[PDB]
Amino acid sequence: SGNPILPGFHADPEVLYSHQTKRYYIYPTSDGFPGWGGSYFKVFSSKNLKTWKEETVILEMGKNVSWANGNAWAPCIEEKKIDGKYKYFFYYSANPTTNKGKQIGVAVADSPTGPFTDLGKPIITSSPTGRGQQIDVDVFTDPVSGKSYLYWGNGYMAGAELNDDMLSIKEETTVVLTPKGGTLQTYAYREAPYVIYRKGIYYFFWSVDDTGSPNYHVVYGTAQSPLGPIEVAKEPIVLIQNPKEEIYGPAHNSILQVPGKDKWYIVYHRINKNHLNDGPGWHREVCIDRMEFNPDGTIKQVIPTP
Repeated sequence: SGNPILPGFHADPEVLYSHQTKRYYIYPTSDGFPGWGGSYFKVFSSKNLKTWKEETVILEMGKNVSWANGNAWAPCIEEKKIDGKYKYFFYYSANPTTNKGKQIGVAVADSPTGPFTDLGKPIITSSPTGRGQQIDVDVFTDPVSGKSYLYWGNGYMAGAELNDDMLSIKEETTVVLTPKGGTLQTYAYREAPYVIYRKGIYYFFWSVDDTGSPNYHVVYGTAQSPLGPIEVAKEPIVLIQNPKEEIYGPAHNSILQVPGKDKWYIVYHRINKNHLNDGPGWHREVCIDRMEFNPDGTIKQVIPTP
């Protein structure tokens, strides 16, 4: 049967392998709500990446987040081992009670299933371009330096180095990374940045077009540094729709590397085939597919499975 791997309506998935519990975890947006009204985050766990189990709700706006009142979207997570104990840094965006536009916050836990404790305030509350939105946060640790970075943005892509405690960015390090040019048919930047490292190369994934469109797709670029500049790949489409297999708008991806192996998976959402003209933008489902690297370092276009 394969895809979707998560039941019901879920989107914008983040994927993690926990060296603490030796299990895989997916942290999506709770979808199925009009105007992306989901106000809480779920966690789904797996031992094998085939069978997925829903765990407890980790964060609810208002209840667990004093500054936010809803629109809990598109989280990311980082697992670090510090002084022999595993720590989790969960970043997300939400609507503040001030209604001053979406903001990015951070919650911490000692387990990938929580309990998670929010900082008490957002950590990113303005655009480095003056435009776009402060959403679609991603977190990455540079394996070369050990430095951690946040990436984010709708309309723009930005990156900044995180402070040692992971609770704030170093404002002076902020770089506007937005890939220039492109079209809705190629790599025009919309949102959902995702960053990985493999064999000396930094890979930058992002989504093109709108989530309610069947043309919602993943593209990539590379750099020799976690803060770019991003060189868009000659052939940049990683994942695009396959209407002949009823796969529509497959994007807003995350990337899983199999622990201690050069085996990679792309985790994304797609528009549920029964909702193409019935709220496509908020009836999405989480999928997984293998992602292979060519000998030269380029990414082989993912064959999405129905």
